[PDB]
Formats: sequence, C-alpha cells, structure tokens
Amino acid sequence: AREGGGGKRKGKSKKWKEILKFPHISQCEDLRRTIDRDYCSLCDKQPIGRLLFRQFCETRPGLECYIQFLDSVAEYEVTPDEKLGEKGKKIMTKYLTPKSPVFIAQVGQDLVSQTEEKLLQKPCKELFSACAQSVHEYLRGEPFHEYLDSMFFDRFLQWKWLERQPVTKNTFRQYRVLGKGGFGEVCACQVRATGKMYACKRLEKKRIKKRKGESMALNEKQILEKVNSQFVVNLAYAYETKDALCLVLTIMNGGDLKFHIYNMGNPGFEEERALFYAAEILCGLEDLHHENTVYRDLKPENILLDDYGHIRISDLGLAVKIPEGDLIRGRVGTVGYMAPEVLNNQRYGLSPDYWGLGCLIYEMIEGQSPFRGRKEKVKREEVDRRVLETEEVYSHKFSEEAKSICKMLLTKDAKQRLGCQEEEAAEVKRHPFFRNMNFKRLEAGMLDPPFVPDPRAVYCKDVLDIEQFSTVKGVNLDHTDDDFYSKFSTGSVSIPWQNEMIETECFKELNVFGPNGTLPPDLNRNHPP
Ligand SMILES: NC(=O)c1cn([C@@H]2O[C@H](CO)[C@@H](O)[C@H]2O)c2ncnc(N)c12
Repeated sequence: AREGGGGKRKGKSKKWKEILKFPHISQCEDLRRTIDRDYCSLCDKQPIGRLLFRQFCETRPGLECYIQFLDSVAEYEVTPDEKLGEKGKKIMTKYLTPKSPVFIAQVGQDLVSQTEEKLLQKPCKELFSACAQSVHEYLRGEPFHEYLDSMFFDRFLQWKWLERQPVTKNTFRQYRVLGKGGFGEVCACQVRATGKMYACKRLEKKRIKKRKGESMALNEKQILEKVNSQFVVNLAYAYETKDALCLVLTIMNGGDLKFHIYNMGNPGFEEERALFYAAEILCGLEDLHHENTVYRDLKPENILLDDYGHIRISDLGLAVKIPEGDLIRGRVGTVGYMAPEVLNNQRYGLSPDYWGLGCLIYEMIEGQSPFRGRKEKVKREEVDRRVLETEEVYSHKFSEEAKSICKMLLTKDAKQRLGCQEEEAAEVKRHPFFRNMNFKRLEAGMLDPPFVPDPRAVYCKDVLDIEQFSTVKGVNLDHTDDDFYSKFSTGSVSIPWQNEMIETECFKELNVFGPNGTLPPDLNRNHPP
C-alpha cells in the first residue's frame, strides 16, 4: 500500500478499474491449460500467487496454522539476537508441541528434536529454516492441489491474464529525463492504470548495433528478470519502440555514489554512512550470487540511491550467470575497479565482486580510489600495474575495523579474499566492521538510512520517444537484429508487475468475491460474456 517514486504529479487513471478489469473466468481456459502448476512459483515466488494461496489457506483451520508458523518464523528472523531464545521457545511451544491447538504435525519429529537442541545452544537467525522447508514440502502436496481447484486459483488465472496483456503506447506516461549514458538515456515514466513511477532506460538501436551490444543488452534484461532483490534494480517491463529498446526499472533518483562521494567537497563521508551503504551493497551482492551471477562492474556510479536513502546496484550489463560448478573468464570492467584475477585473465567465480566491495568501502571512506587519483593523468596500463603490484594505504579516516575489512576484501589472491571462502557472504557479514549491523533487519527494511539525499534533478531538452511500437520484422534478408528485438521485448515481468499491483493497492481494491459465500460475476460460469 506504501508510496515511493519520482514524485507523482498524476495518480491512478480514473478508468483504471476498466483497464485492469478481470476477464471472465471462461476466457482463462488457455492459461489454465498451459500454466506450469509449480508450487514455489505459483504459491510463493509470485507475489499475487502467494497472497491468493494464503487467502485459500485462511479458509481452512488445518492449513492456516502452517501459514501462522511461517509468519512466526519471519518474526523470529528479525528478532534481536538477545531475544532469540525467547522468540524461538515461544514458536516451539505454540507450533512444534503436540499439546498446542495450533500444533503442526507435518513437521517431522526428528526435525523438531534437532531444532529443540539447536535452540538449547546459541540460537541463530536461521534456526527454523529446516522446519520451514518441511512445511512447504507438505503444503505443495494436497493443500496445493486443493488450492488449484479453488476459486482463489481461478482468480490467480484472472490476474495472470491481466499480467500478460501486451504493452502498448497507452501503457505509460512520460516525465522528465533522469540521466544520460551507455546506450541511451533514462527518463521518468509512470504506468497509467496503477500510477506507479519507474525509470525507463532507453537503449538506442543504432548505438547497440554499431557497438555490437546485442548480447550485452540481452544479458542485462535476462539477469534483471531472474533476480528479485531489494538491493538490485528490478525490471517491470521490457519492450520495443521504433528507434529504441526499453527497460522499465526501479526508479532510483537519489543520485549515484560517485556523486555523493565527491559532492561533499571533502570527498568521502562518515563511516556510519559508508557502513550502511556497504551493508546494502553486500545484500545486493549476495542476492546476485544466489543466482550464481557475478556482477563484475562494481563502481560508485553503478550504485544508485532512492529518495529514502536506500541503495540499489544498477546496470547489470556486464553481469554473468555462471553455470553451477563452472568458472568463467574474460577481462571486463572499469579501470581501477578490476580484480587481479580478472586482470590476469584467470578463470574466476564470484570473487571479483568482493574485490569490488573493497574498492567501494575504500573509496567511500577515503573519498578516492585505492589505486588512482581522481584528477590524475595516468595511463590505464599503469593503474593496472598498481592493482597487481602495489598495496593501498590507509589514512586516519579509517577506523581499525574499516581498514581491516578493506584489506581483507582487497586481498589480491582470490582464494584468501574475504567472502570467497566456504562461508561466502556470511563471512563478510560477521566482520567487526559490521558488528553493529543486523543484516536480517536490514534485508527487511527495518533500519533507517543515516543520510537522505536531495533527489537528482537534471536539465535536459530531450523529449525522447518511449512509446511502444512493434516494428515490422523481416524487411531485410538478414533479420538477426529483428530476432534480437523480438527476443528482448517480452512485455511485463511477472513478479515486479504483481508487486506493482499490490503496492499501488490495485490488488486490494480489485480483488474481491461475492457478497458472502458466493462467486462474483466474473467467476460465475453460468453467465459468460
Ligand atoms: N541505469 C539506471 O538504472 C538508472 C540511471 N539513471 C540516471 O542516469 C544516470 C546515468 O545512468 C544515473 O547516474 C542516473 O542519474 C537512473 N535514474 C533513476 N533510476 C534508474 N533506475 C536510473
């Protein structure tokens, strides 16, 4: 239900209930037939699917206890460390003990035992994770199968129908230019029906073509799609115009980290501020790494702020999804920001992102790159040489803990680098530099940023065309470009679209059923259109 955006001069279109009008359920037969009935996707990962399955569960006493447990576990994870024994024991009594009325029997008895014991010792935020998966293992059975036959899944099919409607020229309205670079420019845009504000990243087809950037543009879209993170820009819509390809991303107008680091006039800022940014970047990094995707482009300009002062990683073009167990090569990135193992063309994993985190913390505190000056005339090959053969030094601006984490992230050997061990990100989160940071609360948006930005305002002439247009394809014998345009423009992206519907409360308002125990007319089979 909560606001956020580039400022909104115009709200929901007042015909929006017509625009988003449910199809009659009889028009959903094709969806019903083709849809992959997959529990995690339909009942968890997809935000409206999860809401509707939860609505189904609350009609059944036997199912609802499982949902309540899952919610309690969510509460447990954000509980302060010193109260975890209390919260954990309450969940034990309430849920995992047979005498309780809200007892859930499908969590295995030896799982309960293991959990009891882990709780007896020092409790960790992840205490109930095994019980949680056990619960989902049960819900994806008969409960799922009953949900699929309910009116709440019928209603999911109706939402999916709306989700998949084409993007057209009437989908969006256009506001000012936000910025310029890369293949194109970025402007504010707004979905008319829902009123949600986004950033439209406009890549010029001519510039993609001359630079041979098709693969990079396609890679960007496809990684964006598959990562859903509070700390990485999300992709809501991907579509075509006559001259451009458009990515409708999370609007982050707070300015980028390059600006904020060098705006002070005394570059570098408070460690408390640096710490907060670093912690969120790390979460963003862990979310990418969960997809076994390495970002490989970490630099201050690719980190953007929102009007709230939270950050997101942007510009995923150089990111690569690595096959499980594989390693990749290739020397990509920005000068001064590339890790030794990238520079030496070795095979590498997630490791460069951690080196990149080191650069960012360093530059945030010192105000300068570790291996370069900002005003400096120096050749690329010299900056590279510094990165391989010299060690950075640390001024009085660094606390001991800051110097330590930077040195451990800026470890040149990737094997010994912080966060590159078996613990992965967890090793970095537990570092003394972060000792006061509860990352679970951070991931849940429960901690306030120490700094609120002036939202960026650029002056720019351009009214640039972001109106959707599907060009006629195949005009030339060579249709490679055209194939790439068709591949790219898949329209709305499921999860962000659904969250948009929820956040703007289009979901809450539109999602309604009959007066009491009845179907609404759009679900009434006896009266088709
Ligand atoms: N590539 C992106 O995701 C964005 C780039 N800009 C602006 O365009 C500049 C160059 O990309 C940035 O510094 C911002 O001013 C953005 N502004 C708002 N949201 C975004 N999601 C971006």
